[PDB]
Amino acid sequence: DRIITDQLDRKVTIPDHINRAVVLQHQTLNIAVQLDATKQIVGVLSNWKKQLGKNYVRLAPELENMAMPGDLNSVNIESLLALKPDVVFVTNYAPSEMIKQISDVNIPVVAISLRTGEVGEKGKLNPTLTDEDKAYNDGLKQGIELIAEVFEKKQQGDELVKAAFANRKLLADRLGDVSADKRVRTYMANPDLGTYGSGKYTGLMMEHAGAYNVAAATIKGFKQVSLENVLEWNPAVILVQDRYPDVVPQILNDQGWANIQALKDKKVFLMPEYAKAWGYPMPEALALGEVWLAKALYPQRFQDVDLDKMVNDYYQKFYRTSYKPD
Ligand code: MOO
Repeated sequence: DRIITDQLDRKVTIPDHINRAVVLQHQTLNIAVQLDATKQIVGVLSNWKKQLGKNYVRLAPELENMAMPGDLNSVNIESLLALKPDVVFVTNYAPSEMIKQISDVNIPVVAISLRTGEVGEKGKLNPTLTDEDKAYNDGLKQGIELIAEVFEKKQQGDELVKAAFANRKLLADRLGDVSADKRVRTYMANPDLGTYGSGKYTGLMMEHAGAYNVAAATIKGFKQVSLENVLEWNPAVILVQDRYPDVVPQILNDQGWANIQALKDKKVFLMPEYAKAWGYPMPEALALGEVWLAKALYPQRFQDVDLDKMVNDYYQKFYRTSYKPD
């Protein structure tokens, strides 16, 4: 057996090889797909299509007939035992009762947060972080490393970490003169007036591409806000996650939103599939997503940056297919 330390700082003993993992978190699932580890998985969170988007199955068709013995915050132990799993990956904020259900039937559990940060916050859905940039940078690298070790994908893990961060220098250099008063005020609109505030990767993706998350000063993590909040914030640009494409026509056809600066300016954009401004960092969101948003908002600073090729090279390497725009 092997002992690892997971992202809740739990020491976990696992078999020397894993071939029957159950992955109850979409972030770790997308990593495992990019580590070419799916033949070693036999169940996944039951809300995988919602959380990954309806087109995710294109990149991992093997997910379609995958068993679903739990989701992010619940598990069905009788369904889970029939799969004969050798490990379950859970999200960092999985309730203690759920982790205990799985530990009580002697199946190892590995909690993934993709964040370091303050120890007392490691289990919290919406953390308070004194250095969120460092916590998410180091946490994405530590997380990818951990998932790759469990699946014995070390070399591809190392390549995935190096790819995630390969463009950060370009953006730091090209956008280093953007002052706080000029940074582009941007808002992430999720279904049902949901947004992300502080302690999340969303605002980091915006910062690295010369923008600022208008909600992050007053909202903590992922919350439902009111229409009045968004009118007050009056963002210049509204972004929608690719997995929730219905949110764009919703906003565009909603008279209550019409006087917001982004509406008036026709700056309501569905982000690409790779450009995940999610509450958790994903390697493609750093590598490709931040470059997309930087080019969208400062096109005249990036004309030499062939993003189509960057995206193709990345997709052929980690998803073993081309990118397909929707
Ligand atoms: O799907 Mo998330 O919780 O926005 O990373």
